[PDB]
Amino acid sequence: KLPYKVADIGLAAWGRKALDIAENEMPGLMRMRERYSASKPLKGARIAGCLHMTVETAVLIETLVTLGAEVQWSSCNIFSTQDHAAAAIAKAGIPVYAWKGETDEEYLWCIEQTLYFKDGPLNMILDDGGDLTNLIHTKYPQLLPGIRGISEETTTGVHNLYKMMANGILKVPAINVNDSVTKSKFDNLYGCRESLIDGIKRATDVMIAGKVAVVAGYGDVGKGCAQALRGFGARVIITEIDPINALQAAMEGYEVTTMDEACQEGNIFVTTTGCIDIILGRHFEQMKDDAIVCNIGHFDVEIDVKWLNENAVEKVNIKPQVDRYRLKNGRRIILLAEGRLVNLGCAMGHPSFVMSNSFTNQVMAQIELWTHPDKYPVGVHFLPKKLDEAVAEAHLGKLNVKLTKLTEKQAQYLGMSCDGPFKPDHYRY
Amino acid sequence: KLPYKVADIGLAAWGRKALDIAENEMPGLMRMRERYSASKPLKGARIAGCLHMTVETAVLIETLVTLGAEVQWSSCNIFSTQDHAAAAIAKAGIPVYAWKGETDEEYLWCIEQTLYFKDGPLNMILDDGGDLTNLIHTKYPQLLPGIRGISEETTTGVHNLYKMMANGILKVPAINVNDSVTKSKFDNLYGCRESLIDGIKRATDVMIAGKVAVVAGYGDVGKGCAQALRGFGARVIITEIDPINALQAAMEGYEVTTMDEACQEGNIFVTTTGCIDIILGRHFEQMKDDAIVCNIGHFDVEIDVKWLNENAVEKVNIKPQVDRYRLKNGRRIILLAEGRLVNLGCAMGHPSFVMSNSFTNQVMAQIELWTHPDKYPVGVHFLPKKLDEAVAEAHLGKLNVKLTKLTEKQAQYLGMSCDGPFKPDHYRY
Amino acid sequence: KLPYKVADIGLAAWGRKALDIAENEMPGLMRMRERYSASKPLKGARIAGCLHMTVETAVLIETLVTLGAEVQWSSCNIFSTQDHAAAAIAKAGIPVYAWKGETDEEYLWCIEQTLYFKDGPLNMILDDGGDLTNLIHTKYPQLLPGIRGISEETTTGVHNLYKMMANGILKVPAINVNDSVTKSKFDNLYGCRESLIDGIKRATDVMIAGKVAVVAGYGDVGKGCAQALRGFGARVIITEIDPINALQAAMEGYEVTTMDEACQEGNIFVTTTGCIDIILGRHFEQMKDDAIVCNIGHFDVEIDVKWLNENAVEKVNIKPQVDRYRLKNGRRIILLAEGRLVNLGCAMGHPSFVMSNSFTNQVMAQIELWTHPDKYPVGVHFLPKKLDEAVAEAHLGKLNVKLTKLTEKQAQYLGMSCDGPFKPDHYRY
Amino acid sequence: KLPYKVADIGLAAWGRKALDIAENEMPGLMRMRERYSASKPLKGARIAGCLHMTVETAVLIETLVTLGAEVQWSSCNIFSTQDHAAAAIAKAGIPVYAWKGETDEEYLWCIEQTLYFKDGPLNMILDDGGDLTNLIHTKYPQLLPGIRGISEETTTGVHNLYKMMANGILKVPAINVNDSVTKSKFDNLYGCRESLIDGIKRATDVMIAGKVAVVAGYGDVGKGCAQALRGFGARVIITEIDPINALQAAMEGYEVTTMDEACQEGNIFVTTTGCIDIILGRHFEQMKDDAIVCNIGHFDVEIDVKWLNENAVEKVNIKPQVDRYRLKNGRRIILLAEGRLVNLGCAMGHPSFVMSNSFTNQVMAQIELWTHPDKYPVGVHFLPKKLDEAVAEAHLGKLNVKLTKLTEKQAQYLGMSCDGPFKPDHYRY
Ligand SMILES: NC(=O)C1=CN([C@@H]2O[C@H](COP(=O)(O)OP(=O)(O)OC[C@H]3O[C@@H](n4cnc5c(N)ncnc54)[C@H](O)[C@@H]3O)[C@@H](O)[C@H]2O)C=CC1
Ligand SMILES: NC(=O)C1=CN([C@@H]2O[C@H](COP(=O)(O)OP(=O)(O)OC[C@H]3O[C@@H](n4cnc5c(N)ncnc54)[C@H](O)[C@@H]3O)[C@@H](O)[C@H]2O)C=CC1
Ligand SMILES: NC(=O)C1=CN([C@@H]2O[C@H](COP(=O)(O)OP(=O)(O)OC[C@H]3O[C@@H](n4cnc5c(N)ncnc54)[C@H](O)[C@@H]3O)[C@@H](O)[C@H]2O)C=CC1
Ligand SMILES: NC(=O)C1=CN([C@@H]2O[C@H](COP(=O)(O)OP(=O)(O)OC[C@H]3O[C@@H](n4cnc5c(N)ncnc54)[C@H](O)[C@@H]3O)[C@@H](O)[C@H]2O)C=CC1
Ligand SMILES: CNCCNC(=O)CN(CC(=O)N(C)N1Cc2ccccc2C1)c1cc(Cl)ccc1Oc1ccc(Cl)cc1
Ligand SMILES: CNCCNC(=O)CN(CC(=O)N(C)N1Cc2ccccc2C1)c1cc(Cl)ccc1Oc1ccc(Cl)cc1
Ligand SMILES: CNCCNC(=O)CN(CC(=O)N(C)N1Cc2ccccc2C1)c1cc(Cl)ccc1Oc1ccc(Cl)cc1
Ligand SMILES: CNCCNC(=O)CN(CC(=O)N(C)N1Cc2ccccc2C1)c1cc(Cl)ccc1Oc1ccc(Cl)cc1
Repeated sequence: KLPYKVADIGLAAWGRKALDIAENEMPGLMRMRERYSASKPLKGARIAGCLHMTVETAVLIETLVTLGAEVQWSSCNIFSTQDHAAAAIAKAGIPVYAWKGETDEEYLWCIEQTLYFKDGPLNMILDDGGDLTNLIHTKYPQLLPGIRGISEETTTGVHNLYKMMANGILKVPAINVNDSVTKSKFDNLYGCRESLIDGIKRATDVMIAGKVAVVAGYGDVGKGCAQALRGFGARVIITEIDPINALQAAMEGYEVTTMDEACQEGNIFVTTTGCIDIILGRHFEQMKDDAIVCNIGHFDVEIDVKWLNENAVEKVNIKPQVDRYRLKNGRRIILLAEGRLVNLGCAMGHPSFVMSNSFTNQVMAQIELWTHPDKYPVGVHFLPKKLDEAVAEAHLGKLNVKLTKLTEKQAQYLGMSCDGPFKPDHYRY
Repeated sequence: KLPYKVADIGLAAWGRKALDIAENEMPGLMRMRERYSASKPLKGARIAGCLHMTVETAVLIETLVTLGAEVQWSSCNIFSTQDHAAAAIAKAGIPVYAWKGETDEEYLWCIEQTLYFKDGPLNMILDDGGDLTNLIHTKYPQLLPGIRGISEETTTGVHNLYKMMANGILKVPAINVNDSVTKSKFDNLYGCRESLIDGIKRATDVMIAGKVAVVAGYGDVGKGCAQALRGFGARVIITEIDPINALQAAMEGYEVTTMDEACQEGNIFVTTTGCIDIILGRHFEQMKDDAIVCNIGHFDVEIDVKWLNENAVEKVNIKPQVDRYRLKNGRRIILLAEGRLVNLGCAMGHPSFVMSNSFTNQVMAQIELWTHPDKYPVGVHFLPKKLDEAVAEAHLGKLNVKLTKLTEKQAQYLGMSCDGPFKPDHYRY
Repeated sequence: KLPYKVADIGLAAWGRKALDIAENEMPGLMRMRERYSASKPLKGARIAGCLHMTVETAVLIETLVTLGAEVQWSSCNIFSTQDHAAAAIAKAGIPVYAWKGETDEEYLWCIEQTLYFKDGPLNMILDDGGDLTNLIHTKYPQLLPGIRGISEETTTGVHNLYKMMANGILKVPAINVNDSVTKSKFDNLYGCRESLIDGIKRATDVMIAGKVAVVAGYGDVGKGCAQALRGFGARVIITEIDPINALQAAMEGYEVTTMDEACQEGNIFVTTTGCIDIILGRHFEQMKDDAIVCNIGHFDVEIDVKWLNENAVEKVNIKPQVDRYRLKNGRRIILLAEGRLVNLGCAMGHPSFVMSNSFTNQVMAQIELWTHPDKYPVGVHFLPKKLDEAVAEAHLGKLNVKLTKLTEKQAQYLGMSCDGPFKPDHYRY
Repeated sequence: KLPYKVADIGLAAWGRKALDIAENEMPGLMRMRERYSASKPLKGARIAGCLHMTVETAVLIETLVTLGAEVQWSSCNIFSTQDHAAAAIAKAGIPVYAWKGETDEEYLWCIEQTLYFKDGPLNMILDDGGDLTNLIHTKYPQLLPGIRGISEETTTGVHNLYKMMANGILKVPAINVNDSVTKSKFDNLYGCRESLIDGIKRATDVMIAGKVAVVAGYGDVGKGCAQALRGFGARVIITEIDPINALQAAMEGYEVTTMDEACQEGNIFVTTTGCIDIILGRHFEQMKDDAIVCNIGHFDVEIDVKWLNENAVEKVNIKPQVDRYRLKNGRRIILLAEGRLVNLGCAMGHPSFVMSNSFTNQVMAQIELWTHPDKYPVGVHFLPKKLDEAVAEAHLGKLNVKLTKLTEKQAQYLGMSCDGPFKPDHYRY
């Protein structure tokens, strides 16, 4: 068996430098190390993880080991791996099987390499997407009884765990950190607020101010995109199907209309609905010349890119992930990342600090399941709020934020603990 | 039995004028009238309501009557009644017992005058605070079996219902709208965002820009206040005990520190915590000369006003609800609304539009319990999300927002009905 | 001759309290006292001032006396006088002739009472509007040769001084502080940014967020109004005739269209053009029901109020300075301050801090002319930039702003003085 | 004589593609072409231009040719040339001598190749920096009499012209567009507001929100930077030596303190002062670990980069224009663009729209001097306001802004022409 398997393990030094720079932007993970490198709460844990092997992820991996756990890793996407990051981890003596440009077979193979450790099979699952979880349940059920828990941080993964639980397939308790506030806020709102303009600029260097940016959807992703754009002097127009979300947009002074109407006025189009058929041929045919069109929501189903390919009389590539289509009416459309996520194809994805919040959630989930099995029956569970609060608290230091502490008299008055949780479950923040 | 009892019935024309103006700012309620006047969904209902007899409440009252319900009213606070509003309601032929400046005996007496209608006792309760709910359960248990449902819009009322239900005292199904998105956002965040500065201005007419505003708490009230203040050019400093809220404030660029520290720097102080002992004497002794101190949170437990009264060298009234205290150190503290709600004592409370969201929620709850009893066993129930969205949709027309409608293909793709609910119960917005 | 002449000199105590509260918001004037109560740079000066006798103005008056000058005063408007402020000044032993509600004759008479002092005629003119300056040049030219200077802070006054100089009528050097940055920025942008929403709220208490506010003009007044409104969640629409100003608005994300178009969409209308015929009958006839219309620009020539009076089928007064007209089409228009300045009729005018900037400019001008006659030939002169900077610097303390100081090496490098001026004359800020 | 000299003429197609895209972002220039191609206002003109041979400049060049002028070009910086842009210009048949990576001898040689045209010497100078202007006056005085005019858009160029004129060296009428509103606002404020964060992101991809950004200087660059940063959720701290600018920052709610103080708190540092010694070693020794330090002001005199090179324990290159220094205290400083302009070394410079305003100003100046020589005696002249407004109007169409036109009654009332100028020379905007 291979001790690891990466593109080029000689990229380790480069990777190490990147990690040392990333560590400063990932205080939540570092705070965990500072608090648990001694008590080692993950001692005895054999964590098989399936998550984009990136620099940020590497910091997550080394955080787990510092907490006393045995860790074997694989990416959860065949292109997400940053080889110098994978090398660094491999070089550190941690079994990592990942590299940019894997084939479906290799991808599957990589996840299988992480199943058995030096002294036995995994006993913990840290997933992102559910692949690792499905592989075990479908192909290696013999290992389920030996697995103490599963932590999942994606919508897909959680949706999948629910179907499994609904079908009596799930055999391991799973903690969903996708819906924790610290995870969702950063992964959806803040993360995208930081990268949208970044992806659009690197792709076109266009001036934002003075332009009409139509943002389909006003959820967390949409909210952050709208906020970012507004911050640059763009007149943001929102489209929405949810009356509640629409009202929120209206209360911020954003015009809320339909795509069918806005397509005639927007200079920049951003989709964040997570729904199909947002921008279509009839919308394209109405757009102003050189209207920039991009998606930051769901994979590539929001924009009808196929229509552009089948109807444009021209298709000129300006630069990677930036294409300029000319339409039969003579107007050109500038499509980014080929209809895929603009912040991935035209930028570097989420900032490290954002990833720190998501991963510090994975760590919390891992510690919670590993040390409190007795508390979790097979099924999908939300991350305890006190743990979600612990994540945010772990990031306050870096922000040099002085958190106030309730006096015993105040806690009694409020009917809560000095250490929380400070909010009821239904609280929306 | 008096057909009603109001200060001076001759204020009806004035009240009627105020309501007419208010209606245009309360589309949610007007939408209900346009959509239900013909079908009379509240036909047969004998609704007893205990809610501040204001102009806004008046519009809610008449909306209930338009929907076919019989109505008898009383204010839920001895000072909250706007006589002209009550006068208009009384002249319209609706039994209303409320006037500004009631006594405790009169207050109780007013609620009692609403329990019995011309042709029988009430069968529906619309409450704000749980007074009416308690009065009946404790003093009129005999009337409980003929009451179909209860709707409550306040935190106190809801908590109360919970204790009741917990102890087996609750005998009528109740719907909590206090926690609905449309109600909470407008009642907490948007509402205060519109009035905070309005109150401070009327009280002092001071220049906001350039001042350091310390806002204790970053919940919805804090968020709304910090936003309002920042919009005016004031540097906002946040204090918080919850790491999640503190992190959110930090993400918006607000310095988050402790009051013990900010008290030496703030020009304006605003408490929105809902907790006691926020601004104490040790903070006062540190404040800059003429610091403006106000509470827009919990009644009067946030600011230690008692300390001021017992430690200041002077307590000079500047104008109603505005007091300038002089301390031993020679500096003066400008206290607003005597440490009570600044937007109530120094302003006109929540804008009509805000109240519309709260009250339209009430109408929804009333219609739900009256038409679908079968769906509500005795207990505290959250307003179904589909109705919360309907409250929001009802306000989109005035804002002239054009909501998008999912196509069957999109709805099927999204796994939701074209008419909602569009979000899961845990969605935080 | 009367030693003074005010409405009720028994309002002095009340006035004194107001001044003591205002003093904290007028650091620039107080800084002058702290720096010149000893050297008394105005010693020998007999300043006749014609400026709205308000609390803020009172602080200006007492600042001049502290600087060693003899001062006699009159308002520059028959309604601007705040009697308790006038009393305080009278009670202090300073000849003040003003009171709210003067007649044209009394108004004229009041200015004449300030011309001769205990030991001779005035020798300095501190004007606001030019009346005092015209009275002397037209009716008392015999006094011109004995007058050493004139300071003017209004557009009208300065425009007038230019005509006088163009016609060889001006006989005294005049310093124009209307165009100083500290004066203009506060008097136009900041001042109106602070009061617009204040005037609109006190008049209607309407919710700003979610509304479309059309702001005619994007100069300093327009800029501040737009900024204020945007800060509340209103979708601001701008109208402009200047391509440069319009472009600025577009760069901030504001839609810029014509009134002819916006009148169909605005909920709130604010005029700041300083031009006639902004909102007309054809605009009114297109407005949404209860559209709020107000002017914060020029006196009362921007809105065609006369049309409303001559064409409305109804005119209902909601409260002072707030009228609701009903049009033949059935829609109602809510007009504020009868077409006049909304921040004057529905609010308390400019905040004290704003007035502090304008007046600290008058003081600077007064000191400059009185002590440096040799530097000013008859004619209109701009306030030296170093003096304009001195005004801003005088307000930094209150703001607890730590201004950096150029090192000798930096000054030489920049080719400027450690003490300024720091900017060339054409610099726009 | 070479018809031109560019890196690789085979990059023309690429350059042509970039220009086509750029044109849509440079309406000002395209407006000139549409409005003047037929009348050829620059007919007979032999224009020699020395301006960064960029894609944006290319559009300016072709605009000049469309207006009937002959053109020969050279870059005004040995590194600013974008070869593909120069290739397109060369292929279009325009003599252009520029390529990235020139030497000092080549640079000089390139400007010389533009002085003589096929049928005679130049008669018009379009300069950016004053190089071309100096070269001719000092090395080619014989060509001076046949040169009708000069247009300069940089501060250095303008100051230079002033010294020249002062010393009697200037022999050709020159128009300064550096101080026009459209040029200055876009070149200083808007330009940097669009690129600052873009540069910081490409260099570090760091999370802006939650960070403390210290911006030294609050001029237009500082204003734009502070705005951009604040829009991203960063708490902005301002340092200033000018009390007026400092007061403006305070009015927008920015804490204004000294670098000596803020150096201990900033996560990001941005210098925009145009002054030397802003960030010194004593500041560095105080900064938080991994503080990002960058200059977007004056070339490289603002940050003491020499101190870093001589005092750091390490100087590790992270990527081009991004260096991580490690200090004796063990902390690291992330320096961008080696202390030079961050938006140039870590971004793509000013957006095309911004450059359009600068270059459209150039066209205006060229047309003015060529068609109205009689109006310009030898000397430095400001671009007439009416033309500055025309530059702005030329960009309103793309923004799809609908400017309002004064009626004769309004114009007569305002005392101005329906076509402007709409503002006096001292108006600051
Ligand atoms: N690019 C990135 O880095 C990230 C992408 N995402 C993805 O973005 C998508 C949305 O994410 P969130 O904002 O968190 O979800 P959300 O549920 O908060 O927001 C989606 C919003 O789009 C609206 N919407 C749906 N169909 C619409 C339509 N047809 N027209 C107009 N509006 C419509 C919904 O009412 C909803 O409010 C998801 O697919 C999510 O997985 C999430 C985080 C980051
Ligand atoms: N004035 C008005 O018109 C309104 C007043 N309220 C009242 O305002 C209060 C708070 O309401 P929301 O903002 O909705 O609640 P919330 O729970 O959203 O906000 C309260 C926040 O204060 C923070 N906090 C508590 N103790 C603190 C302390 N000692 N120091 C610093 N921060 C502290 C908490 O972490 C919490 O995030 C309640 O009492 C509520 O009933 C609510 C709506 C309107
Ligand atoms: N209410 C108050 O407390 C104050 C009132 N003002 C008054 O407000 C007015 C304007 O003041 P500023 O903003 O300082 O002047 P400004 O000259 O900076 O602004 C006027 C703007 O209105 C635009 N404009 C003119 N006619 C227009 C039209 N017909 N349609 C659309 N836009 C048009 C102009 O292009 C100009 O940019 C003046 O009359 C001034 O005296 C000034 C300060 C305070
Ligand atoms: N990076 C780019 O793309 C651009 C760079 N610039 C350059 O940026 C610099 C400044 O330009 P602007 O903002 O237009 O000038 P400005 O004069 O408007 O701003 C400079 C400001 O820095 C302040 N300042 C000077 N020394 C200071 C010190 N020692 N400490 C704190 N503050 C100090 C001044 O009071 C002044 O307000 C110039 O060198 C200019 O040429 C201009 C446009 C674009
Ligand atoms: C270099 N820093 C990389 C940080 N990113 C990661 O570690 C893993 N991430 C997360 C991420 O950055 N984003 C933007 N996600 C959040 C999300 C939620 C829901 C649906 C889609 C997405 C996309 C991630 C996710 C996906 Cl689908 C694909 C690649 C990913 O990693 C990289 C790797 C290299 C680069 Cl140059 C950029 C990104
Ligand atoms: C004149 N417009 C009146 C609109 N207001 C109403 O109808 C009833 N309201 C609601 C309200 O305006 N606010 C600000 N609430 C929301 C809230 C939630 C939780 C705790 C405290 C509060 C205070 C309300 C509530 C309370 Cl406790 C006391 C009085 C009230 O009415 C008035 C009546 C007259 C005037 Cl001049 C102003 C207000
Ligand atoms: C109570 N604080 C009063 C502060 N105000 C003053 O001292 C004198 N001011 C200045 C002022 O507040 N504004 C808003 N100006 C600026 C301006 C510039 C150009 C054209 C019109 C205006 C109106 C002023 C000007 C005019 Cl025209 C009429 C009255 C004035 O005083 C008062 C007096 C009482 C009250 Cl309750 C409010 C205001
Ligand atoms: C690719 N887009 C290029 C647009 N830029 C240009 O055309 C010429 N510009 C202007 C510019 O973009 N900026 C940011 N200036 C404005 C300014 C004013 C005062 C002092 C310094 C500066 C820097 C410009 C100026 C200078 Cl000093 C050096 C290079 C320049 O061009 C490029 C060329 C290639 C690239 Cl990849 C980026 C920029």
